[PDB]
Amino acid sequence: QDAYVADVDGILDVLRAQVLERKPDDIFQFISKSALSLQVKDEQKSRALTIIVFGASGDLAKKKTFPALFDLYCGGLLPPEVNIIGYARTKVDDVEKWKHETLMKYFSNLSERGCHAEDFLKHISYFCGAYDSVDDFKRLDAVIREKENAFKGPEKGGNRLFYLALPPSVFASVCESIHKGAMPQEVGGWVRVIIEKPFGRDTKSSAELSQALEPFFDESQLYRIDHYLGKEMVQNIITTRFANRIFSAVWNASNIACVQITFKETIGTEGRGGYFDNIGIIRDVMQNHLTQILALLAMEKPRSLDAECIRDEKVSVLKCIEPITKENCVLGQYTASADGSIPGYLEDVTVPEGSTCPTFAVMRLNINNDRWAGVPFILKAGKAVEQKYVAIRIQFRDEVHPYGEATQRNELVIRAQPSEAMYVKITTKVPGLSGDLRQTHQTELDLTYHVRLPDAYESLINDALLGNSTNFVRKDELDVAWRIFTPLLHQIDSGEIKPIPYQAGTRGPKEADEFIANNGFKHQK
Amino acid sequence: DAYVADVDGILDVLRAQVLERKPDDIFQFISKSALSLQKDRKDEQKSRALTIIVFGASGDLAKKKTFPALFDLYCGGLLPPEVNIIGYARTKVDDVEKWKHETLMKYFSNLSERGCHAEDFLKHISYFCGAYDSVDDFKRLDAVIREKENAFKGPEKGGNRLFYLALPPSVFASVCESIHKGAMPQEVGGWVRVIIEKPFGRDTKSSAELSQALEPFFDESQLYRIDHYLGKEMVQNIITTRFANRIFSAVWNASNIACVQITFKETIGTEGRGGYFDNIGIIRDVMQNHLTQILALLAMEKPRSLDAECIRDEKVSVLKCIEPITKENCVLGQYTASADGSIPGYLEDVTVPEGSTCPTFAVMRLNINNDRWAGVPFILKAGKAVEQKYVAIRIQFRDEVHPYGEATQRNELVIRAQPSEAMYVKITTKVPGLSGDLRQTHQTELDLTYHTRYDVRLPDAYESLINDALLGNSTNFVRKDELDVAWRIFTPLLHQIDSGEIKPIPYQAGTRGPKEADEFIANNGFKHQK
Repeated sequence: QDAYVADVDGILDVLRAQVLERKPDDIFQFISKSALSLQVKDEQKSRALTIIVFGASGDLAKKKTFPALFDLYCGGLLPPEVNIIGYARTKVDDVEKWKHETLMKYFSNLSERGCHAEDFLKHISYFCGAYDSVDDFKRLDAVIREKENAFKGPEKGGNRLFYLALPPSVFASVCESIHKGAMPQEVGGWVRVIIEKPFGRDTKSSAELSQALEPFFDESQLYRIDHYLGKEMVQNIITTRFANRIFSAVWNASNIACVQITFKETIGTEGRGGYFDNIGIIRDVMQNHLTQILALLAMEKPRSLDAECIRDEKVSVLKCIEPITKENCVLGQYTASADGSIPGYLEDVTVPEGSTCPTFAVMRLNINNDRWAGVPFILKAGKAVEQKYVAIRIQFRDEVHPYGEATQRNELVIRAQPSEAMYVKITTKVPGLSGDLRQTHQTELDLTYHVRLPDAYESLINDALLGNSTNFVRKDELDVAWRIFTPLLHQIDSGEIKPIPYQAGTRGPKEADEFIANNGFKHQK
Repeated sequence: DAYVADVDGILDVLRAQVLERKPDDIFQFISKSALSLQKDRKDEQKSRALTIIVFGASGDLAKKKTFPALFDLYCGGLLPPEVNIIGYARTKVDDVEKWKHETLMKYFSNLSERGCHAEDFLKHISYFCGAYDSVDDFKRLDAVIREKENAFKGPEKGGNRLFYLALPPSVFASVCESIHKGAMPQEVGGWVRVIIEKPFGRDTKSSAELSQALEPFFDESQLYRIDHYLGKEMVQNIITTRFANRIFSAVWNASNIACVQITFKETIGTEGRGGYFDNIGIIRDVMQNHLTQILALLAMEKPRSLDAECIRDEKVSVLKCIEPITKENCVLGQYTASADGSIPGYLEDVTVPEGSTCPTFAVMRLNINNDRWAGVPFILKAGKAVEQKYVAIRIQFRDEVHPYGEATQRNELVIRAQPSEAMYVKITTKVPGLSGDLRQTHQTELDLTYHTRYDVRLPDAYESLINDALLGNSTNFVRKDELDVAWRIFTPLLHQIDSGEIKPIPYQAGTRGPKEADEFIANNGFKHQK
C-alpha cells in the first residue's frame, strides 16, 4: 500500500548503477535489454540465522559490511532464510527507500547480480534504537525472536551474529546490552560478536578494552576482524609448507637468509588525514595485519589443523619476538609529487601543524628461537607510493658452490594484491645450442592450481559464520603482539626517531631501501 | 590472413608442447604454459683444422646412426666450415660419389626441409678403403689426412683427429694400435680422440681386459666411451637443479628422500634381432651402463668444480659405495606374444635359441651406503615390449604425516628425458574453490622446463655427445676406473644369472611386465598416489 513509488525508484537506480558500471554506447537499449533481465550445506539450515549490524548507516557498515553480505547472498553461502537487521540511532521514514539509497548504491557488480539485488533487500529489516538502552535490546530481542520461531527448520532456537560496525569507544556498552537483553535462547544457538579495528593503540590501551569485554563474551565468541587478510593467502602459508616435505625441511634458519613482508598502497589519506594523524602507518596495518601474516610464516607445526591449535602456535611464536628498537626502524611522511596529481600529506587541512606522523615505515624484527634465530624479518608498509602490491618474499641462502656467480638465492614469494600469486624463483638449465653447465638462467615456477570469487573480507565474515576462528587475533596474541610494537611506538611519540620526507609516487625514503639492503636482502643484478 | 595465421601459429606451439609432456591434468598445463610464453619475449673451432675418421663406414651403425648425426650437426653450425670426414671400410667401392648419395644420403634426416644442404655436406666426405690392422694402411691414411689438414686456411698449425670406431669391440685393440704406430696427429699440433662404441666388455674381467688393451695407446683424456642414451639435456637437469638451488640441495639426502626409481621402457621387441641380444641381456644392454650413469649423477656428492673430470671424480666416488646387487634383490622377465597379436613373442623369433634364460625385463634394488644415502632404496628398471616408451627419473620424498595426514601424500620430483622431455615437481596445494577448509587439498604438478624456442630440431641425445667430444667435454663418458666400479656392482649378479640361480618371468607385450616385478617395487619403499 505504502510505496509503489519506492519499488520503482529501486528498479530505476539499479539500472542507473549498471549504466555507470558498463558505460553504454546506446544507453536507451542498455536500460531496456537489461530491463527484463532482472526478471555439509546440511548445517546452514539446521537452525535459523540472524545478522545484526550496528552502526547500520555509518560509513563502515554501508560501504563495506552490507555490500559484503550482498556478495555472500549471490555466492549462495548464506542460509536461504537468513535475516539481516540494520541497527542505527537515527529514525528512517520508509525503510525500503533507505535500502535503495543508503545500502544498495554501494553494491558492486550489479549487472551480473542485479536480479538478486532487490531480492537481497527483502532479507534486511531496520531497527532504530540506542546502543546502551536495555529496553530497546528487549525490543530487538523480541523482533528477532519472532522470526526465529517463524522458522521452517526442523530444530528450534536461533543463531545470532552481531556486527559492531561502530567506533571502539561504543564497544563495551553494546556488549553489555547483548548480555543483559539479547543473548540467544537456551533452546539452542550460539552468539558471536565481530569487533573492528582499532583494538586499542598500545599494550595498556588494548588490555583494558579486552578486559571490558571479558565478562560478556569469551574467546570462543569474540571475532576481532583483520579484513585485509584473506583465506586465500592463509592456506598458501599453511598448506604449501606443512603438507609438503620440500618446504617443511627448508623452512628454518639453516636455509633461509631473509624474509620481507611488504604492504604497499598507491593512495594516501585523501580527505580522512586527520583521522590517520593519530594512528600512524605502524598502528594502521603493521601491528595487526603484517604481524598476523608473520605469525603464520614463523609458527612451529600446529599439532592439528583445528582453529585453536593454529592460534596456539601464533601466541607461541609471537612470544619469541623481541620488541622493535628505534635503531631498527625507518619512517617516512609523504609530500606532494612532481607529477602534481596528489597533494602532500600535510597539504591536508584535516591534519594539524608539524605532526611527525608516518605514512611509511620499515622495521626489522628478530625472532628468538632455535628455528629462526639470526633470520631478519622485515616488515614494510607505505601509503602513497609507486604501486599497490602486498606480498611475502622469502630469500633462501645462496649455494655459492659449485655454481658461484652462475646462481643466485632461491626466492619464494606470496602475493595477495593486486592479484593472488605464489611462485618460487630458481636457476635452471638453458636449452643452449651447445648448452653449458655454467650457463643457467633464473626462472619463475608457479605453485597455484587455478564464477564469483569472495574477497578477503567476505571469507573472513564467512569464516565467522562457519565457526572458523583461525584468521582473527585472539586475546592472548593481541596482547603479546602489542608488547612487540609499543616500545617503538612510545619512542616515536617521544620524538626519539623522526620521519624522513618522501614525495608520493616514489618507492619511499631511500634510507628505507638502504635499511632493507643492510639487513640481509640481496637484489638480483 | 588477418593475424590468426599467427594465432594458430602458437596453439601450434602448445599442441607440440602438450603431447611432448604427459600432463594427465592437461587443462591447467595449456593455461600455465599459455601464460609462460607471455614472458618469453664458438670462434675457436675454426682455430684448427679438423678431421673425423669413422671406421666401419658401411657397417650398419655408421650408415644409419653416425653419418646422419654428423649431418644434423653440420646444419646446426656445430661442425667447422672446413671439416673433413672420411669413411673407412674395406667393402668394394668402384664409384665413391654414387655410394655417398645412395648408401649414405638415404638415411639423412628431414631431407627436404633442409634444402640441398645434404649435398653440401657430402662434399666434405671422402672414402678410404683399407684394413683395420695394417700399419702400412694407416700410414697411407695419415698421408691422406695430412692432405686434408694441409688444405686449411687457418693460421693455426696441425690438425685435430677424431676417430669414431663404429665396430665391434674385438676390433678395437688393433685399430688403436694402428693409429698409434702410423696415424697419430702431427707433432706441430692437434689432439687425437677416439670414440669407442657400446659394449665395453660383458663383466669385470672381460671389460678390464679391453681397457688394458687400450691403456698403452690412449689415456682417459683421449678415450671417449659413448652411450647414445644419455644426452646433455637430462644431465643438466640432474646437475643444475640440485646444485645451483638450495631448495633442492638441502633435501637431496636420506633425511628427506624416501625412494628413487630410474626406469627405461620401450614398446618395441627385439625386432627379430633376438639371438643378438641373447648373449647381452637387458641388464648389460642399458642397466649397467646407461641407468647406472644416470644413478651416478643423482647420488654424487658436491663436485668442487663443474669441470668434467671433477664431476667424473665424484661419479666414481659414489659408485664405490654401492654394495653389489644381490639376486634376492632382483626379478627378471621375458616378453611373449601380445593379446592383440601385433607383437610376436621373444621366443617366437627364429634367431633365439630354445630354452634361453635371457631377460628382456629386469628391476633391481641397489644400496648406496654413505652418510648421504644410507637407507634410501635405489630402484633400476629396464623393459622391452611394455606399456609405453619412456626413460625417466622418479624421486619420492618422505611424507609429512603431520599435520595434514591423508590430505597429502609424498612429494615427487621427476626428470623425464626423451623426445618426450619433461621435468616437474608434484606437491599438495590448497584448492581455491571456497568451501574454506584446510583438509580440503589437491595434489598438482609444477613444471620447471618449458619448450619455448622451437626454432629448431636441435641436437638429439646422441648428437650431443659427438659434439661434446669435439669440444673436449668428458662429462657424459664413463672412465676407466668408473667403468670398473660399475662392473664390480653387477657382475656377481650377472654370473648368478648365467649360472641360472634366477631366470626371467614371462609377461605379455604391452603390459607393464611381470606381476612379481611391480610387487617388488611396492615392497621396497615405493608408494602409489591413490
